[PDB]
Amino acid sequence: TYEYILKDRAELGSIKWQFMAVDEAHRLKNAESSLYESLNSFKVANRMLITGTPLQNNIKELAALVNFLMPGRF
DNA sequence: GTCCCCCGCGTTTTAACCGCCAAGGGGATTACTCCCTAGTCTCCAGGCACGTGTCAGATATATACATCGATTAACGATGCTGGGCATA
Repeated sequence: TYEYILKDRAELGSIKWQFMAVDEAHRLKNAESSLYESLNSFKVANRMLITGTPLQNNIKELAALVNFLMPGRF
């Protein structure tokens, strides 16, 4: 659950992970999120978001999604 | 010396907090002009100090009137008392 991520950010951060799944990943809408840089610490190799979030409402999220999957790329 | 209103403690119930994102009111900046102020001059009449003045109150004050308080001179009636007059 999304609660539990943040309540125990630390223990998962240490153990290695290389594959990520998330449900209804329109959460990462703003680039100022708490789970937005919470997820970045979890040593990871590949990610996988899966939601139908429309990506023209704001250009922020369109960019946020691109920045989050690939840190660096417009 | 008595009684019952707080503390400690287990469990049940609400809402504080954190995270996230949105949206617009209102505060912050800037530019221009124009009213309102300090600064400066002259003047006096406003203001300060004081002598002069008749009117509120307050205090007797000479003069007069009314009412007794008390005293003294005067008047009505004696009471033994003293100084003499008719009878045992």
